[PDB]
Amino acid sequence: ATPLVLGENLCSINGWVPTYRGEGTTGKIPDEQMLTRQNFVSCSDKECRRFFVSMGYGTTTNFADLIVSEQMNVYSVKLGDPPTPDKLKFEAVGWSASSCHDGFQWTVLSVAGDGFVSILYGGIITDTIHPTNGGPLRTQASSCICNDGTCYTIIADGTTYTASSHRLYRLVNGTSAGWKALDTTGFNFEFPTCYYTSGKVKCTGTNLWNDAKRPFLEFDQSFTYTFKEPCLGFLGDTPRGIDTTNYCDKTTTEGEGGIQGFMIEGSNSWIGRIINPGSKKGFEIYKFLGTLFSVQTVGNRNYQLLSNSTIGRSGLYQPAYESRDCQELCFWIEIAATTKAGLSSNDLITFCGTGGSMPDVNW
Amino acid sequence: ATPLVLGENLCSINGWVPTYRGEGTTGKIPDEQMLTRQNFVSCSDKECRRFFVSMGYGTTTNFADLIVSEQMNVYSVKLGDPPTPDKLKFEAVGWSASSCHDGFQWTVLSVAGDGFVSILYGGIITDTIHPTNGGPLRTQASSCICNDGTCYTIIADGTTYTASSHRLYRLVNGTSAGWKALDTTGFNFEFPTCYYTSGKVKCTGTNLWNDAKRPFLEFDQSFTYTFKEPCLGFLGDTPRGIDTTNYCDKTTTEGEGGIQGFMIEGSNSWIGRIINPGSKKGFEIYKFLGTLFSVQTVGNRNYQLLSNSTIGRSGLYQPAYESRDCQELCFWIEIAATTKAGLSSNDLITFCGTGGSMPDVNW
Amino acid sequence: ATPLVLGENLCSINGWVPTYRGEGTTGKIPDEQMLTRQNFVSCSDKECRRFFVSMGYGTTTNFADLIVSEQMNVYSVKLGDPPTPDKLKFEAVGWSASSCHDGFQWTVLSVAGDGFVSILYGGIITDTIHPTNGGPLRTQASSCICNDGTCYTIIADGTTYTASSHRLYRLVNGTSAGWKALDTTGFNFEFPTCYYTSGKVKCTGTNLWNDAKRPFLEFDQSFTYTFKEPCLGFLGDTPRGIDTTNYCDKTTTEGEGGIQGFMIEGSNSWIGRIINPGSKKGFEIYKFLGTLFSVQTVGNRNYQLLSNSTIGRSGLYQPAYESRDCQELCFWIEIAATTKAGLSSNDLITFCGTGGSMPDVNW
Amino acid sequence: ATPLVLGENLCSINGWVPTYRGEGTTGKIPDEQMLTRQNFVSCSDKECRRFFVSMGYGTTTNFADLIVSEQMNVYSVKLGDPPTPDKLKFEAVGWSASSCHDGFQWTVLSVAGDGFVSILYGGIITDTIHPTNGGPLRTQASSCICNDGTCYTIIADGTTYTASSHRLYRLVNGTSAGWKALDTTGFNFEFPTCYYTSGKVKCTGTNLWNDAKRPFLEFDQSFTYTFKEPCLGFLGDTPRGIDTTNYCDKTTTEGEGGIQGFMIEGSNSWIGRIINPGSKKGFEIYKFLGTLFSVQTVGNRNYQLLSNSTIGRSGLYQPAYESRDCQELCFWIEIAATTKAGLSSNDLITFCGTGGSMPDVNW
Ligand SMILES: *[C@@H]1O[C@H](CO)[C@@H](O)[C@H](O)[C@H]1NC(C)=O
Ligand SMILES: *[C@@H]1O[C@H](CO)[C@@H](O)[C@H](O)[C@H]1NC(C)=O
Ligand SMILES: *[C@@H]1O[C@H](CO)[C@@H](O)[C@H](O)[C@H]1NC(C)=O
Ligand SMILES: *[C@@H]1O[C@H](CO)[C@@H](O)[C@H](O)[C@H]1NC(C)=O
Ligand SMILES: [Ca+2]
Ligand SMILES: [Ca+2]
Ligand SMILES: [Ca+2]
Ligand SMILES: [Ca+2]
Ligand SMILES: [Ca+2]
Repeated sequence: ATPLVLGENLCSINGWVPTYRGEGTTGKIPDEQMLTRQNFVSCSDKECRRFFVSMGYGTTTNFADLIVSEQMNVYSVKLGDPPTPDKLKFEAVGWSASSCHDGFQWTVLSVAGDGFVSILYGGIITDTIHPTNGGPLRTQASSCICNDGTCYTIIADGTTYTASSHRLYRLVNGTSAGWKALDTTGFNFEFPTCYYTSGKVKCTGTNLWNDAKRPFLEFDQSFTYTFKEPCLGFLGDTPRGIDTTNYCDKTTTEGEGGIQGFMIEGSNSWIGRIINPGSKKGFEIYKFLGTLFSVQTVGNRNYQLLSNSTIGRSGLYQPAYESRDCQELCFWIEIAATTKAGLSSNDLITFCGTGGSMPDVNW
Repeated sequence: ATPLVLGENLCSINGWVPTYRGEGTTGKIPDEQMLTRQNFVSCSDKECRRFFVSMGYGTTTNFADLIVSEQMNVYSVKLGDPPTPDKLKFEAVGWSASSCHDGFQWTVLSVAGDGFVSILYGGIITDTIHPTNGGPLRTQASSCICNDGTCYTIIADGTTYTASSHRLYRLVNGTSAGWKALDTTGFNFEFPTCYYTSGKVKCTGTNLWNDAKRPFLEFDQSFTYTFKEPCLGFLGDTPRGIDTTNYCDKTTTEGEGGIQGFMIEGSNSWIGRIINPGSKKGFEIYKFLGTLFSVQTVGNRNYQLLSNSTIGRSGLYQPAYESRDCQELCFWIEIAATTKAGLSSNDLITFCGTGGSMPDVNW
Repeated sequence: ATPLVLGENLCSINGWVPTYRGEGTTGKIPDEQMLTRQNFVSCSDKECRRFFVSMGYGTTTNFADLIVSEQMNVYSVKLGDPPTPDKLKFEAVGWSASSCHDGFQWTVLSVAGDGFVSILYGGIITDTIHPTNGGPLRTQASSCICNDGTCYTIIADGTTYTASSHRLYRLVNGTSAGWKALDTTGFNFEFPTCYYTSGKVKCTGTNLWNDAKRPFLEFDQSFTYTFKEPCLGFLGDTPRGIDTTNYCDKTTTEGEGGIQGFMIEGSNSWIGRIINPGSKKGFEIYKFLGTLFSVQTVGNRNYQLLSNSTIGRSGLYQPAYESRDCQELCFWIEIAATTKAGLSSNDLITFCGTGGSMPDVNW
Repeated sequence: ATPLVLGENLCSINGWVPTYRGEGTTGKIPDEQMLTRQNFVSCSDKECRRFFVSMGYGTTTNFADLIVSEQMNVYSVKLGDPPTPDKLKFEAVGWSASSCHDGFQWTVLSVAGDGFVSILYGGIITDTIHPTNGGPLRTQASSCICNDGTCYTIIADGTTYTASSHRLYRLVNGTSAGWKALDTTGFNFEFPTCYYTSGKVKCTGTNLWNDAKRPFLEFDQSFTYTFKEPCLGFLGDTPRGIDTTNYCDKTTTEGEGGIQGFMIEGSNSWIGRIINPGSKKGFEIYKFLGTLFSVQTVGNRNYQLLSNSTIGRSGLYQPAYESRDCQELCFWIEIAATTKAGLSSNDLITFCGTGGSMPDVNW
């Protein structure tokens, strides 16, 4: 085994094709399946896995019950496999999780009991992190980023989003190798969703407090970091008011509330978003020439990927292969499902970028 | 791993013995199984796999619904395994698929969304192919042929069969390495089912337009190709009128409509067909001394392999082993099933050729 | 991998302990399980497998139907695993089967269609055997014996048991390496169940014609063979009349009918049998000092292994390990079950010999 | 493979974090799962397994039936997997079991039929042990201890607890390599639960006769052994009266009855116990500076791990890895469950020690 190394240069992306689609994205879910929530995807050098948080089996769960965070566990499955009892791999106990593969073992961060974080490397507990700022900690709920055997993840603390604190942790073989406070003051940065290019990790957060755009974060291996705010009238977050003119300030109108989502910075740049913030129906992703951080930059192409489906969280992931100089970039989108008889499991659909332009398709 | 090399010389075939039979070919299907359609078989050097297109699970599907191509996904399973959720391997999104293993990875061609073709090599998307002549593209719906690390497949374009266009593609490690237009004019050539011998690939198509016989195609690595029409009163296609005298022309009577099926050219030659084109009941295969392309050649032995079973598509496949100088040849046949309560999944039965003659048997 | 070599010297056996017990031997069988018949056990150097013939799934099968040999298929499972759809390994098509592992692949003999035998080595069809003496052939329905990379099995031919013919086949890497006709005249020898010791294979047959004792057969690698008849008033077969005095003739009273069962020849010798031939209840095994072929020899110890259970076929098998100079010997016994709602699947219990004496136990 | 070697020095334990939790510990159990009893955990160098004794499947079992020891079988599963039919591994026939992995194979001791003990090494029967003192034998119902390729286990004999006898057995590659009678007179010592440190094995028994504290046992490779009685007013057993002053005698009040549980002796020492002996609700573990065997020693910290759950047996186990000089120590607790419709399966929750102090949590 060899430390996971990611490609320094990103693939040109001009289009998107689905690489995976759960069976609940179209039909109903069999009752025997585990009910999932907080799905995401994270890849090893061998394969891509779908992590999630269990709500219990659909058959042993009655509708009248609301189920509760303390009862929740973190499971894994191979992306492409359905969450049947036999496919499930128990990962840890918790109601929130993030994970990444360094090239040796899986590192998994879970939030449990009190609201602290267990860190487990290859299934065994190597470290715990405790809340200072009070109230429960919170993980990215997205793949963390490993490069050269050290992994980077962002952890949130605090009673409310008005009062949140965020630390950027560095992990090695499952133990914390230090961290840095991120200066958040005046705004809020939750559920960051991240990728790596050109020696820097680039994360799209979610502002649940005072913002209908998405804060953006750049940092490198030495923890020198800057927050950037996108200067485009295309509002990523949900809910949100209305599209605006471009400006490098933050859009405070309907800024409160939010759901996890991404933006991609590159040669081409992308913003994905929920189409109808009322009904939560549809998902669109939208292309831009040059940076998201210039007020100068121009909308080009809008792909309405999903129309008929109730959408929620979305996030990025990078699969790792020899491939070539090119680093592939993919993203997932969680979708409302229902069990054969009621119940609100979610399922996944994933897209990968192609260099080619693509035709208009509703999946 | 070593590039898949097929035997230059074909095994003498004088009979057929079944090597596999789905549980739906006899009893009813358990509701928890995935409903399948467009089944075929393709072999690696390690094993044979059964590909198919999902209609959803039988328990989560209600009868009153008709299901639709856009919801459909291409799965794989090991031949001999039943399509339980735990056995399935997600392969791609699409409503039509063909595949073949080059000795390294599986190549899979799927048709999805707009009606274009994704090509995926070892599960990742390496290439796409888009329709020029308009309307959806169409795959062999049969194993494609790999020899020496390059794979050959045939792709159909066009709004209607009167107007169809066919390209013969060449693929390497999942990217297209060029193609050639096949001259189809005056006829139509769908769902080719192919094998390899004596330095040539030989494919039996299905003419859905103006023919009750089956077009036949020979081509080699340099894409020099010729279409041949069989000169025998034994009508392959379905439906069809009646058996005729031998002639090297095409039988236009009841030539319209059709279903996928094969012919074998060799020392001994074979034509398989559905017995009762009205009821679609029964499958017979029929031996001939010498070519199918001489008007001279004589019927010899008729094997009625299936009598009690409702039949549909049929196709060839070559398993690959060291074995000997001899290249084994097998074929599958798709059979109507039903779930434990209604629903029309299909199952497979497969036959392999033996050198020996065989007694009369209804399987 | 190395050619399977069996121990020349047999373990001293003075008692029996169960090593495995199906869940149907106690409670009822879950409807989703495959219904089995003609269960037996055969071991590789890696593991022991349970072979059987399917009657279909218990949920998809209705009671009013009687199911038929032509619909039957041969499955394998790992001994200790239940025949769930996910555990099943399709082995061949047929209603009767025998198998043995040579140290490289599994050899399986199946009887199908016309009533001929397919021979498959490692899942592929290497050879077929056809009936001369008319009517369907018949396999041991018990593990065949492999030693030093050649395998030995016994095949029956003939319209009725009055008129049976038996050949002793030799197989290598799945092809027949010849056979010998066994001189059966005047009696009948079905379902032989065999083991290997002291350079000789020793088979206990079942006489369905004119005998309430069990024919016994000795042969070696060169196919020199003798039939012996046990000279003991303990009647192995079922049904049977009554226990007799000892004589080296054959007991013709109630000699007709029969069911597969064994005898063990050694320092100690064993005869196992169904206790109550009327109700088919119970199974006892019974120890003897010295040979079964001397009228001199004395009953010693009677173990009543099963009392409450409806019994049927029983057979031997030798597991292979390094262990020591000692060759272990075990046997299985097939037991009537019922599905959660009617239906007559069978399950297995197996016993292995220990050197120690054992207490009286009803399992 | 290499003989399993355990760490001489124990990890400092100042807190406990759950590493696994069964789905029945929170929700209801799906009916298709096997009903379990006598759960425990034992680890190999590869993985930890969960052993248990089957009551049959939840779907095929009706409530009105009480099920009986003779029908019971010993299964295994990988810790973290659910006891679905497809996950189960058949281990032996019996109603009571203990197991441990020496570094080569699993050794499993089972009690069946008459009440004797089968010993199976790597799934094959290597030895049996019979009762002298009459009445059924009994196993630890807990992981036995392997170190350097020899394994140690404790076996109970006798009609009643007033009259019990206990031998300490030594096993190698599955055969008994001798034993020693433990001097129990005047008390009783059942279901010992054990770990290894500092060249000694340390076991916490349960006195079902005359004691509300828990006997404690120290022995080494040469079988030199001493019984110690803990000198602390914290009563381990259940039921029990009331907490007392500290003294080195045994607490006779409500001494009768009992259930399996543990104590840890170390730098820090621990007693775990059921919180409310009436209702059997809740589990607390309690920390002590220095030995449990001095009247001098002081309660320090009480962790209430479980509050809302009905508790039963609890036991230790040591997972084995390279880790470091530190030998990890974990324990499991069995918890009442219920199937989707009635029935009293049990599930597991396991805790591992951390060096760090931990916050108060109700899991
Ligand atoms: C982490 O483990 C890798 C192999 O897993 C090893 O090469 C490296 O030295 C380890 N790093 C630390 C900080 O222990
Ligand atoms: C195709 O793949 C094989 C490895 O499977 C490799 O050695 C060869 O370089 C590849 N050729 C091309 C054109 O990609
Ligand atoms: C059979 O295969 C073995 C290896 O399994 C080989 O060594 C031997 O030469 C083979 N013989 C025949 C006749 O196929
Ligand atoms: C136990 O097993 C190992 C091989 O795995 C062997 O070398 C060792 O000698 C055995 N010990 C005994 C007492 O048989
Ligand atoms: Ca917002
Ligand atoms: Ca036609
Ligand atoms: Ca399963
Ligand atoms: Ca008889
Ligand atoms: Ca007590």
